[PDB]
Amino acid sequence: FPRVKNWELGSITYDTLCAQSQQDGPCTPRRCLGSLVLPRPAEQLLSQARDFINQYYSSIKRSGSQAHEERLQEVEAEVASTGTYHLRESELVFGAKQAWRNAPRCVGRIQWGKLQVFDARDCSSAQEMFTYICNHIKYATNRGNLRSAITVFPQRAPGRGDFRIWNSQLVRYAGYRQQDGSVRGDPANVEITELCIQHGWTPGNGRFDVLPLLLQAPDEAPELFVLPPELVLEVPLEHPTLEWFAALGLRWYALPAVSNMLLEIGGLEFSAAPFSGWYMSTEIGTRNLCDPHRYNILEDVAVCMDLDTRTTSSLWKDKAAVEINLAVLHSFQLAKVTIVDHHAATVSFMKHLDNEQKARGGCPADWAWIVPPISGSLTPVFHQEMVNYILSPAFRYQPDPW
Amino acid sequence: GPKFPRVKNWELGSITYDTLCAQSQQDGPCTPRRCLGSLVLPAEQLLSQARDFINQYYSSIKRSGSQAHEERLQEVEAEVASTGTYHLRESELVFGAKQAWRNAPRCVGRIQWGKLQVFDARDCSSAQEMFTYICNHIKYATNRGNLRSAITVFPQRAPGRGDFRIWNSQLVRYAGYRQQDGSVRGDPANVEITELCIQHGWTPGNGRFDVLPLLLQAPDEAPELFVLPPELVLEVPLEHPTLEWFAALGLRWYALPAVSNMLLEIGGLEFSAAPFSGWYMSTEIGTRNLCDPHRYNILEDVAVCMDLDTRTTSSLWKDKAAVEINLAVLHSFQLAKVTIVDHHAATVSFMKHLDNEQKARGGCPADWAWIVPPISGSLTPVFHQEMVNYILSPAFRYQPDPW
Ligand code: HEM
Ligand code: HEM
Ligand SMILES: Cc1cc(N)nc(C[C@H]2CNC[C@@H]2NCCNCCc2cccc(F)c2)c1
Ligand SMILES: Cc1cc(N)nc(C[C@H]2CNC[C@@H]2NCCNCCc2cccc(F)c2)c1
Ligand SMILES: C[C@H](O)[C@H](O)[C@H]1CNc2nc(N)[nH]c(=O)c2N1
Ligand SMILES: C[C@H](O)[C@H](O)[C@H]1CNc2nc(N)[nH]c(=O)c2N1
Ligand SMILES: [Zn+2]
Repeated sequence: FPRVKNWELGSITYDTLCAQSQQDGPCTPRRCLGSLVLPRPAEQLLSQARDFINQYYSSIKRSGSQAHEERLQEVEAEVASTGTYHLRESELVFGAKQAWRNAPRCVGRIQWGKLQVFDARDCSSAQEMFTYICNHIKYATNRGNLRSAITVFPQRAPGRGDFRIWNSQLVRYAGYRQQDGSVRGDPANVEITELCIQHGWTPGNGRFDVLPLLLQAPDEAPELFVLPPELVLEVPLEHPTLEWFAALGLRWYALPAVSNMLLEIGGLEFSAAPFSGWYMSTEIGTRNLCDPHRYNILEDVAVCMDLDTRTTSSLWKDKAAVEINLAVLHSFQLAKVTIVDHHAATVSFMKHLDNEQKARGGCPADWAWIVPPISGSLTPVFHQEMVNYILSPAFRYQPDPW
Repeated sequence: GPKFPRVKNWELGSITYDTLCAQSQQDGPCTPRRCLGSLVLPAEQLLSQARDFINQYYSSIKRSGSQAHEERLQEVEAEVASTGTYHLRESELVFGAKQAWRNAPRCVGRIQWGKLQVFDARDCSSAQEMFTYICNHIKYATNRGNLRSAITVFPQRAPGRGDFRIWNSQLVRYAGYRQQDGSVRGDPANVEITELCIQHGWTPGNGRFDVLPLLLQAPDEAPELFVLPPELVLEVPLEHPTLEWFAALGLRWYALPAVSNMLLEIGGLEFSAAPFSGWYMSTEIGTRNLCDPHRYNILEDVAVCMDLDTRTTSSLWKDKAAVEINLAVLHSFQLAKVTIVDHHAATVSFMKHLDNEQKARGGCPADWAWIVPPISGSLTPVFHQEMVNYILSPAFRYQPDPW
C-alpha cells in the first residue's frame, strides 16, 4: 500500500483502494509510462458481472439480501444461456456515476453523484440516436445553467456491429485544410470534417462552423444529421478591459460533451454513451485557443497587446495566455453560462480526495492531467502526490469506427 | 511494431521508440497495477555494477573488447577480491560524473551535460579542506556571473569508515527562523538546517535572506561550522522592468544553484559528498521559491501592490502576479549579468536534447511532471511530448539526512 504525501501541508495518507484494481496500466518496475496519452469467455464476464452486482447492492446497503442473491442468479442464468446479460436501469445509473467517479484524468469529480442518466438502450436507428442526442443537449445546456448528463445507447453484442457516434464531441468546430497547407477552423477536427464532407455535408468556410453528427447504427453506413443552431449554445469572447479583444471574432460553445468513449459496466460495453458537464476555463483559454496545433492565437493576441515577441524572456506567451483565459472566464460569466476556473476546480478536487479517502480509502488520479496547463504550482494539486490505477466501472478509449 | 515503448509528440505527430530503457538495471516504484510516477521520493553485487560501468567507459572511448578493457576489468576484480572495494581512474570519474548528469530524469538542463567541470577532491581529509574545496568550487562556478557547471567529488564511502557529508541541502540557502507567532521569517524550507546551525554554535541573524553557514562532516567526526565569506556569494536584488515599486519589496536571490546532499553512484561506488551546480531556470526562483505557499508565499503581497482583486479566484490574480514575479527574476538577472534561462528557452533546448539522445542512445529517461515547468506548462513544447522514465547508472540519488 503506497504512502501518499501532500508537500504543501506535510500530511500523509495510504491508498488501500488500489488493491481493488483488476486491470493493468502501462507501467512496470523497469519503466514508467504514465505520461502516455493512450494505451499501446463466459467465466471472465461472469466474474466482472458478479463483482459489479456486489458493488451495486453494497451501494444501496442491501449486501447479502434476497434481492441481491436472486439478482446474482438472474445474471448467472442469463450468461449461461446467452453468453451475455442485461442491466436493470437503476444498476445502469449506478454504473454511470461510478465510471465518472473512477476516471483518473477527471478533475471535476466532486460532482460525480450529480448526473442525469438517459437510458437510450431502446434505440434501433441512427435517426433515433439523433433524437436522443438532441434531448441530451437541450437538457444539459438548460439555457446556460449546465447540468451534467449521460445518454446510454445499446450495448455491444457478439454477433454484430457497434452503435457509434463518429464525432469525438457532440459539438465541435470544423477544420478545413486549405490549398496553402494551412488549416481554417480547428486543426484537431480536419479528419472528421473531411468525413462529414464525403458523406454529403455542404461545408461552410468559417473558423467556427459547428460540425454535423455522423451517427451509426449496427452494420450500416453512418448517417449525417445537422444540429439545429438553436440547440448549440455559444459564447462570444470579449475581454473585461481590452476592448479590441472582441474584434478578434473569437467564440466557444457552452457544452463539452464527449461522444467517442466506451462505457464499461460489469463486463458489458457501451460503445455509444455520450456524456457532458461544464467547461473548466483552461480547456478553452489555454488548450483549445493556445495549443500550437490548435487555434494557435498566442502571437496574434500578444501583438494586439503590443508585447515584445522578439524574445522568450519577455514572457509574452505567459502574458497573452493569462488574458485569453481571463476573457473566457469573463465572457462565460457575462453570458450566464456555467464555467469553472482552474483554481476553483482544483480546490474542489482536493476536497474530493479527502471525501474519497474517508469513503473508499483512496482515489485514482492522474497527476499530469489533474494539474492545469497554466499556473500548475499555483494550484494545490501540484503539491499533492497521486496514485493512478484502473477501477471498473470505467470509461475507455476505443478505435475510430472508420 | 518494435517491442519497445512507443513515444509520441502530440504537437508535431512524430513517433520514436525507446530502446535505451532496456539498459535499466534498477526498478522504479511503478507496477502494472498502479502508477506511482508522481511520488517525489520512492561484493558480488558490487562487481557486476563495476564491470557494467567499466564496459560503459570503454564503449564511450570506442575500445570495447580491447586488451586495455580486459586488463582494467581484471584489475577491478583483483582490487575487490583483496579490499572489498575498488577505485576509479581520473578519466573514469570524469566520464561517470557527466553520465550521472546525463542520466538524471528530472533535469531539464541536460543539453549541457557534456560541459561539466569535474573537480577531483578524492584526496580531501578534513572538514577544513572540504571548506577550501567548496569555496574554490563556488569561485570557479560563479565566475562573476558568467556561470559554469561544476561538480566537486570528495572521497567515496569506505567499509567500516564514516562518510564525508555536507549537511546542507545546497551550498547557498537562506535561513528560516521559527517565530513565537508560529510563522517563519526567511525560507520555511530551511527551518531544520537553520536550527542545526544554531545548535552547532552559529550566531543567527533575523532577516528574510540570511545566507546559511555550511555544516561539513569529515569521517567519524562531528560536523564543523563554516561561514562563507560574503564576497563569494553572488546575489541579485530583484526589480521589475516597469513596476517601479517591485524593488521596494527588498526581494533577492542568489546566483548559484548548488545541490549538496545528493549521492553520486558510479559502478557501485558511492560518493556521499559530491556537490554540483549549474545556473537557474527562472521558474525555480520566480515560481517555486517565491510563490509556493510553503515557501516565501509572496503572491498575495505582489497582487495587492498590483491592485488585483484577491477576493475571487476568477480574477486570475494569482496567475498575473506570478507572471510579473517571474519576469522580475529574469530582468534582474539579465541586468546583473548573471546567467539564467527562462522556461521557454530551457524546454526548447530540452527538446533538442531529446533528439540528440534518440540518435546517440535510442532514448532519454525523463520525468514529465518535473520537466514541465510550474507555470505556463502547455505553452512549452515538453508538455506535448510523451516521456519514458527509468533509472540508469551512473546516477544521482537522494540519501538520508545525516542527523
Ligand atoms: C461537471 C463538470 C466537469 C468538469 C469541470 C470536468 C473537467 C475535466 C477535465 C479538465 C478533464 C481533463 C481532460 C482534458 O483537459 O483534456 C476531464 C476528463 C475527463 N472527464 Fe471530466 N469534467 C466534468 C464532468 C464530467 C462528467 C459528467 C463525466 C462523465 C459522466 C466526465 C468524465 C471524464 C472522463 C472519462 C475524462 C477522461 C477523458 C480522457 O482520458 O481524455 N467528466 N474532465
Ligand atoms: C546548467 C544549468 C541547469 C539547469 C537550468 C538545471 C535545471 C534543473 C531543473 C529545473 C531541475 C528540476 C528540479 C526542481 O525544480 O526542483 C533540475 C533537477 C536536477 N538537476 Fe539540473 N540543471 C542544470 C544543471 C545541472 C547540473 C550541472 C547537474 C549535475 C551535474 C544537474 C543535475 C540535476 C539533478 C540530479 C536533478 C534532480 C534532483 C533534484 O533536484 O531533485 N543539473 N535541474
Ligand atoms: C464531460 C467533460 C467536461 C469537461 N469540462 N471536459 C471534459 C474533457 C474533454 C473536453 N475537453 C478536452 C477533453 N477531451 C477531448 C480530448 N481528449 C482525448 C485525448 C485524445 C485521445 C486520442 C486522440 C486524440 F487526438 C486526443 C469532459
Ligand atoms: C544543479 C542544479 C541547477 C538548477 N538550475 N537546479 C537544480 C535543482 C535544485 C535547485 N532548485 C530546486 C532543486 N533542488 C530541490 C531539492 N530536491 C528535490 C525536492 C525535494 C526532495 C526531498 C525533500 C524535499 F523537501 C524536497 C540543480
Ligand atoms: C503527453 C502528455 O501526457 C499530454 O500532453 C497530456 C498532459 N496532460 C494533460 N492534461 C489534461 N487535462 N489534458 C490533456 O490533454 C493533457 N495532455
Ligand atoms: C507532488 C509532485 O510530485 C511534486 O509536487 C513535484 C511535481 N513536479 C515538480 N517538478 C519540478 N521541476 N520540481 C518539483 O519540485 C516538483 N514537484
Ligand atoms: Zn508509472
